[PDB]
Amino acid sequence: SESFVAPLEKRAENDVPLGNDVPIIDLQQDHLVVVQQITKACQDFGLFQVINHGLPEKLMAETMDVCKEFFALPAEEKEKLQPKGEPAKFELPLEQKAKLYVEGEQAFLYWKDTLAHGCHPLDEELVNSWPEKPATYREVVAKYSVEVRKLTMRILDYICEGLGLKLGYFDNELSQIQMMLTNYYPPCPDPSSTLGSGGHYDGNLITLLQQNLPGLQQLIEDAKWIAVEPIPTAFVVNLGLTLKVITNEKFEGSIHRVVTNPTRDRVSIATLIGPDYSCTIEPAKELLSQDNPPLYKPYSYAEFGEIYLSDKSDYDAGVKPYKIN
Ligand SMILES: CN1[C@@H]2CC[C@H]1C[C@@H](OC(=O)[C@H](CO)c1ccccc1)C2
Ligand SMILES: O=C(O)CCC(=O)C(=O)O
Ligand SMILES: [Fe+2]
Ligand SMILES: [Sr+2]
Ligand SMILES: [Sr+2]
Repeated sequence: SESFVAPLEKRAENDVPLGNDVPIIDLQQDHLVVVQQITKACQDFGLFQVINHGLPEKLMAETMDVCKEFFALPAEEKEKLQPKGEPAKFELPLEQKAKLYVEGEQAFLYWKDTLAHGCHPLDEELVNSWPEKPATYREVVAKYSVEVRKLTMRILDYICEGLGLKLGYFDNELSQIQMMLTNYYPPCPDPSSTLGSGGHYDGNLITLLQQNLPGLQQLIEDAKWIAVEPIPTAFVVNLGLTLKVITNEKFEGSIHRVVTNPTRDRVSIATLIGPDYSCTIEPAKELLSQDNPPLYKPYSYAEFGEIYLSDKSDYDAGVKPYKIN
């Protein structure tokens, strides 16, 4: 279908090499070693994996199971999450009730269905707006949401120590939105022409990604793409464009994409943590000086969000209007 054909320059080459230099960070090393290894990965790559991360492996497996079970539901059930008979778009206002979403660039569509909902804070109103089926989705994903948030806040405090910010710097308005995106990539008859997910930064602060199958790729120097090895019991940590700005580019944001597969489907679980739409984003004043002048002026997260979700002329189109010095 023409609707899914990516522009020639954005098409993935067939043989992308494994990223052997993707850091795999054991969180059960000594505290300072973990801080140093995370700091180095954040400065150099903006993407790393965490293992022995304290989130139950059984819960990771049960969550991947119920997410796969959701995408196996019949059309009559999935229609209940399609407002006015079609998938929702990633556009503001981005509601926290569960919806199925379509995504692309303005023009082609990504070879992807995404279930998305808010996860924080957990109350009856929010969980009652989640999928009704499968029966155990709400029970399992409520537990998963809380555990992934706990691990994310641990990683943000490692990041604080690495940067020389006070512990809890991000335990406020900067992390108040937790969007869980369950991504379904069905088999594609022509992977040479399509993308599961176009190249992007995550616009938010930090993302934890759970995957068990290949398809995730990262952009490194000289327009080189590498493959991010799936470790089913690990989380991939992607630093967002918001953290790039707050660290005044001391940290890299992760530019990543997902390629399609001709033979098998793939489910990934992305937990996108970041600011409320009411937030003002700027480089952390604590880190600035005459030697480290701010590279961004303060901006509205809502204003950024509208650009980020619409303009894909460049990976950092969202923050281009706010660049200074
Ligand atoms: C693959 N796409 C990318 C990343 C996830 C998915 C959907 C969209 O990202 C979002 O909708 C997030 C939700 O927090 C967002 C929204 C406004 C500002 C900052 C971040 C773009
Ligand atoms: O499916 C994946 O591995 C990546 C998902 C993603 O990048 C996203 O949802 O933002
Ligand atoms: Fe992403
Ligand atoms: Sr429909
Ligand atoms: Sr309901």
